[PDB]
Amino acid sequence: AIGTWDCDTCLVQNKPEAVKCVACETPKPGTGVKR
Ligand SMILES: [Zn+2]
Repeated sequence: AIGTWDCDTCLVQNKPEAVKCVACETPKPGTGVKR
């Protein structure tokens, strides 16, 4: 797993340290592959 993900619900990127997006606090689903 890369360990990094971007939030497309509000165009905001989050780093591995993040947990819940600041603008909308995304659940941060755990997915091995983004695609
Ligand atoms: Zn977001």
